[PDB]
Amino acid sequence: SVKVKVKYFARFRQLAGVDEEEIELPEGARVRDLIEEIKKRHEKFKEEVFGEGYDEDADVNIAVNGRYVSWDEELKDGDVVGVFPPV
Repeated sequence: SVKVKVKYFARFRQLAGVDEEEIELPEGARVRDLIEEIKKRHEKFKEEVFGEGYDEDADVNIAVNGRYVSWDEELKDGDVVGVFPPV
C-alpha cells in the first residue's frame, strides 16, 4: 500500500467535507488513480474537471509535494497531494 496525504483547498474543502485526508492506494498507484479515488469517496468531484499539470481552464489542479506532475506520475508512500482551484 501507498498512503498519501491529500490537502484540499478553497471550495474543495466543502466538496470533500474535510480539509485533508489520508488515502491508502494499491501498490503502483499513479496520480490518475488517486483522482479516481477522490471522485469515488466524494461524488461531488465527479462533475469537476481535473487538469493535468498546470491548467487554468480546469476546475481542479493538483500538486505532489509542491510540484505539478503528469497523471501517470507514480505516487510514493508519504507523498502530499494538494487539490486546489488553478492558481
